Amino acid sequence: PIMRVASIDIGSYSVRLTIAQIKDGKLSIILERGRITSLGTKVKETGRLQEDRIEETIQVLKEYKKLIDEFKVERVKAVATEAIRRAKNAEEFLERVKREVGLVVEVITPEQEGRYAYLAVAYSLKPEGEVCVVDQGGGSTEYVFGKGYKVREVISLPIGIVNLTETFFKQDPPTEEEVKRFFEFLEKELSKVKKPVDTIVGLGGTITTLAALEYNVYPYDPQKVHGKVLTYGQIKKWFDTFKEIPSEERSKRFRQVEDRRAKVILAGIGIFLKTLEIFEKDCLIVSDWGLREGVLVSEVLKENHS
Ligand SMILES: [Ca+2]
Ligand SMILES: [Cl-]
Ligand SMILES: [Cl-]
Ligand SMILES: [Cl-]
Repeated sequence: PIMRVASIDIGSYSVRLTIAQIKDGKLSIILERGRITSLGTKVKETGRLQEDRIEETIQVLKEYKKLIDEFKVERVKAVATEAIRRAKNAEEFLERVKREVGLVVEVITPEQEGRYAYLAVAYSLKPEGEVCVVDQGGGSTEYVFGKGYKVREVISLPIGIVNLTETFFKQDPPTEEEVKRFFEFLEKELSKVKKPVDTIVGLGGTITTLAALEYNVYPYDPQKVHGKVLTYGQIKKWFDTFKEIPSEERSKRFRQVEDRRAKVILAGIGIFLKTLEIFEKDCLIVSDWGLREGVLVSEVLKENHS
């Protein structure tokens, strides 16, 4: 019989709901919602989640729970990112969610996010041989190694593209020397995760935007992007293109680039370019699915155990 499953992901910017049906082993997404609640507001400065952001987040979660109830979702898993954990009143916020929404939200590590993203790829792409999933987003890039559905090792590198951009790219766009320093740093960090692999799979907003650009996909359509290959050469040419374009012009020239990602996209592209160089691989496969969908996969595997 068909079963419905759902995931909720609470980040520093948005709270997101994904509902899927599973029918003869096939997962199809049937509902998605997203609301920006900016839970990370002033956490760096005050060490705390702000009350107005908590209250809005609780109201969104109530609305998501109403949908889960009406849609008769049988399995629900809710997670929060380590950026929420950074806050000092996170535990008190999560207790309110238990009491007022009826939902447990698990604070998960970046490594665990990687483990879920890896499951998404295992299901949605079935990559062969020794696999490394490279998941860039939310302040980090995870490198998740395994074979089939089995994760062997996950390494999370805290090389967030906002920080890399601010650190290295003092000009907009950066000078050639700034680009050089950025790559020297990435060589230092990425050489530590290098392992022999058969297949690299790339995830996140940077790489799916790159795939849409390379393959002339507009508007964005996951069916046209998921499973596309990008070679080192293709990624290098996009890096070289964006390094010559001021950030404010990028979304004007290339419509698929979101305004809010336009400045940091170059750093993102560099992570993937240097990754391919260091791992000595000529290409990667793009996934449209990651954490949010991997939580759904995990729920299906749990249902089928025993
Ligand atoms: Ca990440
Ligand atoms: Cl960052
Ligand atoms: Cl990032
Ligand atoms: Cl991104």
